[PDB]
Amino acid sequence: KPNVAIIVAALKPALGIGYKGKMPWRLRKEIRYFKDVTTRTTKPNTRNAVIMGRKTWESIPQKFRPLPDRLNIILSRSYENEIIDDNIIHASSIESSLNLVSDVERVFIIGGAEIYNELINNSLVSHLLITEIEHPSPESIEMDTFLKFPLESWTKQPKSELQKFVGDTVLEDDIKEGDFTYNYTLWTRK
Ligand SMILES: NC(=O)C1=CN([C@@H]2O[C@H](COP(=O)(O)OP(=O)(O)OC[C@H]3O[C@@H](n4cnc5c(N)ncnc54)[C@H](OP(=O)(O)O)[C@@H]3O)[C@@H](O)[C@H]2O)C=CC1
Ligand SMILES: COc1cc(-c2ccc(C)cc2)cc([C@@H](C)C#Cc2c(C)nc(N)nc2N)c1
Repeated sequence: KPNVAIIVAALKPALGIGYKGKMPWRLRKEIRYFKDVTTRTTKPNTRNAVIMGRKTWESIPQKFRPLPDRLNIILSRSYENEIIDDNIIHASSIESSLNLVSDVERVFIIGGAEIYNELINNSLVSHLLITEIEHPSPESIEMDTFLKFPLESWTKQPKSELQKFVGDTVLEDDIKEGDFTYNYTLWTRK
């Protein structure tokens, strides 16, 4: 079984990720980081998979779906475990989707809230790619959906380990867009 990882961007310290079905920020560089990391592979003729909840899939703009160069896995409790096309798979669970995929190097859980909060405690998930976002006044930002992540049982890895994981991908420190400041982090289980 290939390595599964959670990729998310959240605002400290309450780890908020959204407000009424949409993200409370537009971080141009973070968006680019998300695309490169979930797309790049190390071995030839392989591709990564992106697993998401049905609601997240529907929120993605028509021309951006499915996410290009990646296998899109959409999760719903009403779906049968079946391959829709070359890039789209419907599944009722992550373990069921892993049995249908082929030539998949890395798997990335990309949201949303219900998906994160109920897969963070799944043994299949071994890595957390959290983009920690800081703001002068976090409470000033409208938020209603948060992450229920027990980071207590996780360990913040050194930047060098994240660099190894992302390869030649540029990792900048304290990226400042507007009033937001963020960093890319890698987490592993205790
Ligand atoms: N900052 C970030 O990195 C990101 C933030 N977000 C935020 O997340 C929010 C949306 O989250 P949310 O509304 O929870 O949407 P989700 O993507 O989590 O959709 C939830 C749906 O997924 C399906 N599902 C949930 N759990 C399971 C399971 N265990 N097995 C199979 N299917 C399951 C269900 O589909 P069904 O009802 O059909 O059975 C459910 O309705 C937005 O506000 C957005 O801003 C999202 C992505 C990234
Ligand atoms: C609301 O419509 C959306 C659009 C995109 C999207 C579409 C195209 C491109 C090039 C980049 C992102 C992604 C999303 C969701 C799936 C996400 C995300 C996510 C992020 C942006 N960063 C990090 N770090 N983790 C994530 N899961 C929703």
